[PDB]
Order: sequence, then C-alpha cells, then structure tokens
Amino acid sequence: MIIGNNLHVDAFYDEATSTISYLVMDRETRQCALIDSVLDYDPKSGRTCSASADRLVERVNELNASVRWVLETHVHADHLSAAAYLKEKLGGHTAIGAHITQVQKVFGALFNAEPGFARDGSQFDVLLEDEEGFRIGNLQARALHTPGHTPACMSFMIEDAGEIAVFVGDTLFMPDYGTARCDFPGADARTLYRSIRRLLAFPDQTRLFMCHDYLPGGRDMQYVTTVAEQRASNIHIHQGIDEDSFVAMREARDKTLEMPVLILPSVQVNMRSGQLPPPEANGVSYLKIPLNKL
Amino acid sequence: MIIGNNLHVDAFYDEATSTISYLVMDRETRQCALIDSVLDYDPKSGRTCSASADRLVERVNELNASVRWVLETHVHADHLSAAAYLKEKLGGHTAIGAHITQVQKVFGALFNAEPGFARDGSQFDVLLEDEEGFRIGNLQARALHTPGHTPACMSFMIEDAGEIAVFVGDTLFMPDYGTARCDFPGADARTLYRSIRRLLAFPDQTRLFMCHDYLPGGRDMQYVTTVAEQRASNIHIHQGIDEDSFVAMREARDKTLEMPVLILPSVQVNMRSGQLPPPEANGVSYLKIPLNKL
Ligand SMILES: [Fe+3]
Ligand SMILES: [Fe+3]
Repeated sequence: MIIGNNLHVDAFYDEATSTISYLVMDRETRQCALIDSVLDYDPKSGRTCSASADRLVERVNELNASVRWVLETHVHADHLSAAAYLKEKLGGHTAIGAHITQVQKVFGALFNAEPGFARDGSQFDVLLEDEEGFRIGNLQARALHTPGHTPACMSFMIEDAGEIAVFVGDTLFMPDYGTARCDFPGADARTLYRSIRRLLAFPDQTRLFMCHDYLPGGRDMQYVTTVAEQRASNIHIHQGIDEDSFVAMREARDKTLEMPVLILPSVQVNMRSGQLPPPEANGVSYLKIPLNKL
Repeated sequence: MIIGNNLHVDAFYDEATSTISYLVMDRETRQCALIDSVLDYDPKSGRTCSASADRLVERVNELNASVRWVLETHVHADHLSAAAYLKEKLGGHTAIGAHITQVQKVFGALFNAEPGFARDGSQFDVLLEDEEGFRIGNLQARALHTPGHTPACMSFMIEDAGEIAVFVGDTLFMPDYGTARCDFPGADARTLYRSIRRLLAFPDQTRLFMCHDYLPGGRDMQYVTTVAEQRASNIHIHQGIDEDSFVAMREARDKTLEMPVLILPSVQVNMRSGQLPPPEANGVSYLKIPLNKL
C-alpha cells in the first residue's frame, strides 16, 4: 500500500500465529521501520528459526532500504519477537512503551528471572511515552499509549499529506471479529474501551492496520480498515455500544477463552526485547515453565 | 477382560496422548498393579490434572482391590506419568527397568538437573532386571528387558493356568499400524527388531497388550492382540520380514517424524518417577526447556 504520497506499507502474515508484521518506509529517503516481527519457534522441540524474519531482510534489501526503527506495539503473548535478530542484521533502534517496566516487574517474578534481568526496560533502546513524536525519514510519527490488552500497549500513527495511518496493535480487530482479550495480567476491559474510543476519535478516513486476523470465515486475510467502517459495523464496539455494555461483554467473553499456545515462552523472551535467557553453566539457554501458576 | 481364571485386566484410554493404561488384578487375593498411568498436563498454561488418575483410584475401590505395584514400561516422551500421585493415594511400590540410570545420565545433562538429582534410579522403589520374577498376589509375573524404543524398555509377562498375557509397552502396535519409533536418544531399530522377535517367540495364543493406539483411520480403540496375529499380518515386522529389511524401513520412517508435543516436559518429570522438579526460592517448580538442543 501507498498512503498519501510517500507512506509505503508492506504487510507480512504468519499463519501459525495469525500475526501481521509490517514494513513502513518513507519513499523520499528510502528509510523504513519494522513493526511486530515474528520469531518462528516450535514448542515441541524447543527450536527457533529466522525463516519469517528473513522475509523482512529480503524486502528491505529489495527496496534498497535502511532500518531506522524496530517497533513493538506490546509484549506479545502469542509469538516470539524477532526484534533482536533484525537489529543484529539490519541495525536501527528498538522501541516499546514506557510501561514495559510494569510488565517486567510482574513476569520477572513469575519466571523467577536471574538478578541480571533488568526491570527498567534497559533491553529496549527507546521507551516511548504517550503523544511522543518520532521520525521515520521525513514521515512524522507519534506514539499513542492505548492500554487495555496490556498495560504497555502502544499505537503508532503516521501522517503523509492529509491522510493518516494508525497501527493499533492488539486493540481492534477487523469489524467482523471485534476486539482483543483482557484476561492477561494488567489487562482491563474498561481501559480498553477508552483507548479504542480515543482511537476512533481520529478522522473517519483514517486507515487502521491490524495486529492479528484470525479469519472468521471463510474470507481471506485482511489487515487494513478505516475509522468510519469500525464506528459503523464493529460487532463489539461500534458507535452504538456504551462503556458498560462493552465491559460486561468483554469480561464475559474472556472467561470463555483458552490460553495462547506459546504464551509462556513468548513473554519471557519478549520481556528481554527478543533476547533468549542467558546460558547456564553448560552453555545452554533454558525457558522456565511455571507449574500450576498463571 | 479376564485371562485364564484369575487374571483381571482393565484398559484405560487417554484421547489426548492415545495412551493405554492398565489395571491388573489378582481375583483371589484381590491385589492389583497399575501400568503406565497418565498425569494430565496442559502445556499452554503449565497446569497438571489427575482427572484420568482418579479414574484409576475409583476403579480400585469399586473392586475393593489393593495396589501392590505401580509399573512403567519405560520413560514416556508423550505424556506425564502419574505414578507418584497414585502411590500417594493408593500406596504400593513403583518399579522400572534397571537401565533407568542410562536415561537419567543423558537427560540429567540435557535439562541441567539441580545438584541433588539422582542418576541411579533411586527415585524408583524397585529396579527390574531381565527375566526377573515378581508377584501380583498369587499371579506369577516376569519382567523382560525389551529395548529398542528406549534403552530401558520393559515388557511385563503374567501367567494364569494356562494362558499368558504380555504388556509389551512401546514395541509392537496393532498389526495394522506396525511398530514404535527409534529416533529417541538411546534407541536403535536393529535391537528393537531383536526384542520383538523374542516377544513373538511366545506361544501363538499369548495375548499382547499395547501401550498406544493411534487409530489408523477410524475403527475405535483396540488394545489387545495375539502373537499369531502379529506374526501373520503385522505391516512392519510380520514373520516374512528379515532384520536388515526392517532396519532400513524403521530408520527411514523415523526421519519423517516430528517430536511429540510433550516430549520435553514429560521426560524430565518421568525421570523423577513422576515427581515435579523441586521448588525454587519463590516456592514455584519450573520445567526447563532447552533451546535449540534437540
Ligand atoms: Fe497480543
Ligand atoms: Fe513411548
């Protein structure tokens, strides 16, 4: 897609985790950003693979690009982040919400992390705050704090000409599927409602890019929608739904949800900015799986 | 099912792992043994459950029976053993093959076991040897060393009158499915062939009890067959199959197999006689998952 004049957006879909990754480039400077990259991982054998990550490396080189930002909307609990691998091969700066510290505090205790594990977000280059601006070449971008799914959820808006594109993360899905879950630690259905209403306050022709697409059909994969479409036909939080009705709906639905397959391996890796836990005496890195907790 | 006159056998099926558990009771003395019990485990949330195990508990009380043995044919790599739970609930003695020490040495290193983990099979009450006899009430049983799937695989032979019943474990499946795999560390296809031939040297009327039934197509669960049926129609190792021809078949097939879903959490638990890893300082037990080492 090309929004406005110089906003270039490439979408990448991982069927295994239903995760949509993004390559966002300024066409004027050929300088780009990578959002929510997927690190392939098999829970059975405990083996990683940069198969999907290399799809981004090829796309960058094909466009003669230059990575400036490696972004993450939130601490993913459904897949492993490939932010560290991409920074090691394409360079740039990693960035995540400032409230990563709250997440690191909780799961730092759940996994009984080694004393060397930082709870200040030292693993991430830049800690973004609400309404904070940052530059992708000539493209003016802003980081928006939109909690609900997690306490540290951020949304990235990028402007070119008069048109706006917002990368919302795990807040809104396609209008036919609804919204994200709020059964994770720190999550809140009432907070999510407010973050979305604030998101839908944007101009109605604002393009919204999704983090997941579970395909309610039937239909193929879709990643882009508009504010006007969401306000009119979202099955969970369209314009007719007030705060109280959403919360009762959202909370009742979360109780009927199963845990993500890779939630325990994902968080302990994504809280380290995509770094594997440090090797033990035998030089082997291990993922700690808490028993009968969570 | 009743073999001979005083041999009572109850089969139990776990849909998730296709595992077949057994309750073997002596009718006269009303004493019994439990073979390959399953401890329900959810890898997504790290939650254990004794729903299947309690089905064994209430079945014993229904028969007003007494548990003397809690057996395991080998260290399972597809499910968690519920031997410890059943021993704390029903009593008795746990027993396993003497070559448990070999698999505790290898996986004791793979999972980097904490200082205190015994690699001599000390966690098990009795270490069984080849052709060693033991008693379930008045029933004379005998343990046979039948490796190939694992270096410590045992088959349990029990006599009544008259007729012979053998619990082969993971060696022979139903004749329409063939044999077990030999890609697991310590396994060998040629030696498995030899173990099976020993088993098929028994009288043709001898009943064989399987450890798994993966349902080729859809024909309901089947756990019992005969030596004559296996010798005549086993798709992998019937009478007309030479040793060299089997090894080439078996080793080629194992290269086309994925790891079991629960292979990493099961082994590190089953090598502790069904006991979970000792809690850390925060009072939480953790399963170590080795990364890129399998
Ligand atoms: Fe998420
Ligand atoms: Fe097995």
